[PDB]
Amino acid sequence: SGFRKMAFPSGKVEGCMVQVTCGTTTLNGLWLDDVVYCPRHVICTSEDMLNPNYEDLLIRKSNHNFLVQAGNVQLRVIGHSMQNCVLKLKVDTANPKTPKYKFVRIQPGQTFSVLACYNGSPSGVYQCAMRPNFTIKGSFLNGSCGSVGFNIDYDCVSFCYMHHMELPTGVHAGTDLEGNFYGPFVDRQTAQAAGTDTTITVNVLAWLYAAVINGDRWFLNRFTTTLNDFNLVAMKYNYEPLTQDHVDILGPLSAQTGIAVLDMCASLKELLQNGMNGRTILGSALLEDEFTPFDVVRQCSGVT
Amino acid sequence: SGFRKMAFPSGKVEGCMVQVTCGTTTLNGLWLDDVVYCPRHVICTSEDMLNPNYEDLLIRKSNHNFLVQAGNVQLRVIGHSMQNCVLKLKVDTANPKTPKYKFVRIQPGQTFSVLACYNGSPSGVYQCAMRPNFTIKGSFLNGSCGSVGFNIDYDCVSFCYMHHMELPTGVHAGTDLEGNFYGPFVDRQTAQAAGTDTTITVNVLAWLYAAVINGDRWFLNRFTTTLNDFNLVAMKYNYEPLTQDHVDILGPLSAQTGIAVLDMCASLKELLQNGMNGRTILGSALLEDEFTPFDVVRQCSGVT
Ligand SMILES: Cc1ccncc1NC(=O)Cc1cc(Cl)cc(O[C@@H]2CC(=O)N2)c1
Ligand SMILES: Cc1ccncc1NC(=O)Cc1cc(Cl)cc(O[C@@H]2CC(=O)N2)c1
Repeated sequence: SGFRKMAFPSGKVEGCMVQVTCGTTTLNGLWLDDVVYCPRHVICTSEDMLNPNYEDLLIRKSNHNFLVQAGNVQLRVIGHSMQNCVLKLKVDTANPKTPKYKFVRIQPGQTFSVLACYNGSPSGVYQCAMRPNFTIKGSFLNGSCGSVGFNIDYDCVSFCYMHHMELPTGVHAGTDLEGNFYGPFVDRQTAQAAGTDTTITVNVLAWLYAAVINGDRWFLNRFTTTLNDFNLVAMKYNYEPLTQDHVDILGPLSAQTGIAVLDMCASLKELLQNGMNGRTILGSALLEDEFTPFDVVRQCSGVT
Repeated sequence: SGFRKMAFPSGKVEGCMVQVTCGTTTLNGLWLDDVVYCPRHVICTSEDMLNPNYEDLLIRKSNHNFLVQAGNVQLRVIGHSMQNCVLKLKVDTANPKTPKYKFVRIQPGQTFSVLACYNGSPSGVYQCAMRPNFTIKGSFLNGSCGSVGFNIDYDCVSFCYMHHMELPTGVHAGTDLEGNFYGPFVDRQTAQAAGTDTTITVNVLAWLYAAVINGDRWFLNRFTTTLNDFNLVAMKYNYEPLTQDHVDILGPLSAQTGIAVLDMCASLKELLQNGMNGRTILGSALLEDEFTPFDVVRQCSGVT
């Protein structure tokens, strides 16, 4: 029993973190096989960030200008290329610590662990969700660019995020490992605003199932609702519309607790309309939406 | 910017997790040098847990009855001894992955990362605090016994916790790596209750400093207070009495924000007396007490 915002063990990812320096700028790179991936804004000076032409900027750069350092050893760069917003630095040595890996583009609402790094050194690990507005509410400072987001399936690490920038709102934006930004963000120091961030309804419900499994049942009521009636309430509170696919994904949790999804929706409806009344759920005074139904099942069953 | 319940990177600890089996029971062990540490209740059957005499139970056990497995390889046990509530199984092979390590007994209010494990395999990592009542609000299931709590100082891992049991209240209890339980708990399946759990005032204040550093300043008021006046309020709300040592430890955070500790105490006083009024602080609707002043400084500065 107990329910925590749990991250994946970070060891397989620590063994991939490297430091990439280009002139004055130092950020993190991800070393898998003989390639180091990092944000392409490593080649920019503070003046270049206002309106960078990365193709022109990369032309004034050669393999020897990219300093890659893994621990205390220098990696020799034999190739460089830009793929969307990431630079791929081909090095002469394959990472002996490269785990089984995949590059995946995650969906909004899905979760992942972040290994925050500075100077190619991991400082901490936390669990995040890709927000419906394609931002992440992370914890990153200057130097954290190149820090990655990932998931682990037994021995396979799926890299899903690379940190590039913080918006003036304090939320974070970045790319998949192919350099494509999540959301409308561009790697340029210009006013960029994150759209309306909605609450991931299927995740809140999964967390309400986690609460029931862990003894917190005060919010369970004698009511039920329908998908349409619940969604009228969800829209009012800027919650993602619940679909039959979401009801389906909640299925295993509904089967374990014996509480129909629409019955849980009715509890959520009353919690939205009436608030918590000073009460808590899993030690939280607000509705948590950063646990997918998969995270709940795996934490509440014990998947290693 | 951004503030998350961040855990230490777990790689150095994953390289130490092993599986210890004794008859029917399987739990986790910690392999450092040629010694595997695990909870001594691994030798108990379900009938033994009601009133175990570990000295007598250990006498019916020989080195060959303790199955230690690191990954897919079996470790040969050449010695066994009980040190308080932990068994130390001397193996013939030193862990080639043993990091620089220390065994420390942490103080209540201090934080640490937990690497939850099952069958010697890490499943997740989260940040915890040793509660003033010496319990931890963790996330552990059956098989998680032997999972450890730790801190990292650059390259040195300080092991501070080994998970042993869950209380009927859903909170967790365990020992330091010398087998001494934190709190009055005994490793016996008998009704054990955790005393009153108070809020770690110095940690809430440190988190209020983290909030100010990250833009959340709504709670800052035009008032001040004294240590004695604040502590009258803290006692009412089951908060730890704030001492001059706590004021001292808050010093670097007070210097960064330019907000005197007693001014922050006055904001906390009003938040305790009036609540949040539907507002949030660092995305939380309640006062968070699981970040020490050290955690705040290190997260808000970027210590790797
Ligand atoms: C300092 C820090 C803290 C946490 N995480 C990241 C950083 N770094 C940056 O954000 C630097 C940067 C890189 C790019 Cl590619 C674009 C930038 O401008 C965006 C546009 C907008 O809004 N801000 C800024
Ligand atoms: C099942 C599980 C889930 C999470 N973490 C741990 C466990 N395991 C246990 O708790 C087994 C156990 C070991 C001991 Cl040494 C004493 C025990 O009785 C205490 C006394 C009281 O209260 N409960 C029970």
